[PDB]
Amino acid sequence: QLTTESMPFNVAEGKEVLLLVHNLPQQLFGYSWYKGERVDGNRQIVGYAIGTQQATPGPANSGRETIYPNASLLIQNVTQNDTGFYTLQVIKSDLVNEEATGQFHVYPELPKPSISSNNSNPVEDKDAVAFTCEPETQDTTYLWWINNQSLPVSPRLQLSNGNRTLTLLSVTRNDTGPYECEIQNPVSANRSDPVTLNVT
Ligand SMILES: *[C@@H]1O[C@H](CO)[C@@H](O)[C@H](O)[C@H]1NC(C)=O
Ligand SMILES: *[C@@H]1O[C@H](CO)[C@@H](O)[C@H](O)[C@H]1NC(C)=O
Ligand SMILES: *[C@@H]1O[C@H](CO)[C@@H](O)[C@H](O)[C@H]1NC(C)=O
Ligand SMILES: *[C@@H]1O[C@H](CO)[C@@H](O)[C@H](O)[C@H]1NC(C)=O
Ligand SMILES: *[C@@H]1O[C@H](CO)[C@@H](O)[C@H](O)[C@H]1NC(C)=O
Ligand SMILES: *[C@@H]1O[C@H](CO)[C@@H](O)[C@H](O)[C@H]1NC(C)=O
Ligand SMILES: *[C@@H]1O[C@H](CO)[C@@H](O)[C@H](O)[C@H]1NC(C)=O
Repeated sequence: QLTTESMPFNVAEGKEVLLLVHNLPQQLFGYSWYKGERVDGNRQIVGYAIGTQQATPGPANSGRETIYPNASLLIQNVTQNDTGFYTLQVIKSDLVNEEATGQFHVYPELPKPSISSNNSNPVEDKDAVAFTCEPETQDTTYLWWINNQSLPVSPRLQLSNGNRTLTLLSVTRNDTGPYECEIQNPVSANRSDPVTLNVT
């Protein structure tokens, strides 16, 4: 049961991903890595022939891919477009083909976000000011930080636009504190400048 493992599963842009191979048969004739779930000649990335110990790039090669004698495929200077499935073809000594599949995801290196307010001078007795992390990004998870702690879940803490927008239904002067926003993707995360609440 040939299997493939992508180490790491998630990779930031510009780094490299190494695909490992397990349960490799004892008798082998050659390997081949193809872009996509289907073994097709046009999608061949690289091939290796144990008999002649020759490694030859395929039509889909871009110079960033190298094949090791242990069937491991190394891709350097990865990019977002590389996110997809990869299939390994193993040719046994008897030339009967055995296939396997693997995948990995590429994610951007997010920047520190920013916060904007729809009201800059909250009314002390009550107000419905709204906060939002403006630099919207895909497949990102938003976290709101208040007073150096996670937001206390309460109905007064409304959320919108998924939860990229945080609205305090009823503000109070006791709510004064540092307001900070974080974005985290499967690979990286850091926070924004803490905004303050104005009252007197
Ligand atoms: C395969 O060979 C490369 C280069 O020596 C190495 O980095 C990698 O860990 C090896 N993988 C396995 C499963 O042996
Ligand atoms: C990585 O890819 C980018 C875009 O082609 C290029 O500008 C950069 O020089 C490459 N870096 C390396 C070490 O190959
Ligand atoms: C930290 O923020 C800076 C600038 O916004 C950005 O270059 C970097 O990708 C971020 N690093 C992490 C681990 O989130
Ligand atoms: C703007 O701030 C005021 C403060 O009371 C609030 O009533 C209103 O709902 C907010 N509108 C938006 C789009 O955030
Ligand atoms: C408080 O702020 C610091 C950064 O200034 C941060 O490292 C720390 O995790 C925060 N503490 C809590 C409980 O969130
Ligand atoms: C924000 O939206 C995401 C959607 O997956 C959810 O997982 C998360 O629990 C939400 N956070 C809050 C405080 O509602
Ligand atoms: C505000 O915080 C102070 C802390 O001593 C507390 O005594 C007071 O009851 C709070 N007022 C309201 C309206 O929550």
